[PDB]
Amino acid sequence: DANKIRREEVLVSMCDQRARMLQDQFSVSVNHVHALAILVSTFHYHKNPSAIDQETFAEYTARTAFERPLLSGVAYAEKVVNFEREMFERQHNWVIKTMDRGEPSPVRDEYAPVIFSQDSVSYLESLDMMSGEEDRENILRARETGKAVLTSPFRLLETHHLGVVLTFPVYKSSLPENPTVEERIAATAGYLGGAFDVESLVENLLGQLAGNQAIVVHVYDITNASDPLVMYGNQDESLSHESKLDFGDPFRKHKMICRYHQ
Amino acid sequence: DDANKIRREEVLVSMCDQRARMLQDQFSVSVNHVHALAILVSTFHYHKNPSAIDQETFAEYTARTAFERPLLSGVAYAEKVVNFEREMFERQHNWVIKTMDRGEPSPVRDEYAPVIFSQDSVSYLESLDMMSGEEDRENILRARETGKAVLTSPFRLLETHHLGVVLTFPVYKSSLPENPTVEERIAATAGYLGGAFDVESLVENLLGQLAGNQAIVVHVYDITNASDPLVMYGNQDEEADRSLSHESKLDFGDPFRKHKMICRYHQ
Ligand SMILES: c1coc(CNc2ncnc3nc[nH]c23)c1
Ligand SMILES: c1coc(CNc2ncnc3nc[nH]c23)c1
Repeated sequence: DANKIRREEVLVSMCDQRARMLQDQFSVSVNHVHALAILVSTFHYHKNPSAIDQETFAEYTARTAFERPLLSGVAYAEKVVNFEREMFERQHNWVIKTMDRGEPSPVRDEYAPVIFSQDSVSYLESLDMMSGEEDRENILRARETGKAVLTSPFRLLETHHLGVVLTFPVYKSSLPENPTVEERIAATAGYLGGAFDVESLVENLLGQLAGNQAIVVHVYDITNASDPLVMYGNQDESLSHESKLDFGDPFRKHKMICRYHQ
Repeated sequence: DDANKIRREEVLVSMCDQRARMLQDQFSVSVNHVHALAILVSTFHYHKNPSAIDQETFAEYTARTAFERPLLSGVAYAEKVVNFEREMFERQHNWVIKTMDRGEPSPVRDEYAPVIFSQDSVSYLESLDMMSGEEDRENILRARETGKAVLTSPFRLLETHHLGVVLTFPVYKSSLPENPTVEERIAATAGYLGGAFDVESLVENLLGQLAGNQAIVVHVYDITNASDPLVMYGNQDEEADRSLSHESKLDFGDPFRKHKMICRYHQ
């Protein structure tokens, strides 16, 4: 009887600690990605001529990789509307490519080609981030809301690891104060994004912890309560505990669930 | 009764430990973002040809990112200038290196650390030799010799006279060897990225928003020297409960310094 009580208390403690650790690391990453969005705005748009380039972005992001613990890499995609495509591709000496096959993009109203990338995600360069549905939806919500947004869990490029993408908007100085959504769209310069590689880096975070073999941990995206999506853990459908997670995007909801094996 | 007294201590422990965690975490976040600024100056001012950082750019970026550094009133970048170079440096900048105590032209020194970039919140630092204050000077030396973020003892900051501490990071030239000796670090020093932890104002602001703040008295001490504890935050001597206290752990990240928090009831 006393033993059941102690067992419950240990589960709550273990689960709550893991949830705090994960929320905190996510939070630190989001904050540092916000700083990068501000850096691109200040150095690429506010300065004339631009005082940021791929070499500099690669260096800075490499040297600050420690500031973004759950992220496999960061990249900056620029907003390009179709009338500007020819000039853009001539300036960059490359063609805007599709994410799925790396083929030259068919005509679209607009694109979000990656122009700067951390070398860890170098394969993103020139890819149109609107040619992937999760990234596209993220890009639109980022620019319309003015804030960091997260995707549902999905399998990331190259590694195929299950993760979530974080996108921040970057705006031109023409953005009015207290802007409408329409004003936000018009003033959009691009999108600073990062991949939370949950499958690998959350596993590295949690798997090293004492007691890991005694409990089963899942993280769910419960944005749609009738359709919970696994973000971390196995696909399995008594004694559990739900620990709170808040990853900072009001559009999404998450939770951690822990159980004992036996 | 004896039940209520046990619970009274339990609440003090919880309140004090939570406040200590908050202080430690917020300082850690600030230190990490100062580290990123040091890397920014290295990458964008030194490595990039030409430099992308002038005073206007530094002021803008630091203002827009001030939320990243919650326990800091301002940040600035001081460049290492040896005396051989002083006249050249002053001619290029069209200003003279000044002392921090009176803003007067600096006397001849072997070297200087004049502020060349500043967040507007600490704009009065521009052109001041940060080696002309003892706390800042010792911090600069330990920063460059160790390669890590360092903290001063508590002292009254320039202009505000608020009781605080200074955080200083070294910035090195690309000539810094792998696995450098201290002598190599000194030779490769470019300058120093510093930030003012205005403990008196900003820790009061942090604590005063918390529920139960009126019930508790919070002090923070620098206990680097056991026999000479130094007040970092708090009063005396205040109307405080002498019968019960709690000590909460604090670690601000510099192994050269030690700190602790003590809470008591107002009662
Ligand atoms: C700009 C907008 O969104 C991004 C990051 N998206 C992203 N990064 C890394 N791997 C990915 N795989 C799919 N989408 C990915 C950069
Ligand atoms: C470079 C080296 O150290 C600094 C920060 N020092 C500092 N900042 C703001 N107020 C001060 N008052 C004394 N020292 C101060 C900048």
